[PDB]
Amino acid sequence: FLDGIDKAQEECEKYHSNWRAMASDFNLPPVVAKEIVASCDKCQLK
Ligand SMILES: [Cd+2]
Repeated sequence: FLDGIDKAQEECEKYHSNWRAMASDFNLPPVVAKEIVASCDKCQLK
C-alpha cells in the first residue's frame, strides 16, 4: 500500500484498461492495480 497509489489514479486514464503496465511502473501486485481500476468509474463499468 504505497501513497504513490493516489498518483496512479491520476494517470489511470493514461494506462487505460492496461493495469498490468501500471503495476509494472509502480511494481505493485495485481491486488492494488486492480483495486485502482475498481475505483475508477470509467474502467469499472464496460
Ligand atoms: Cd481509469
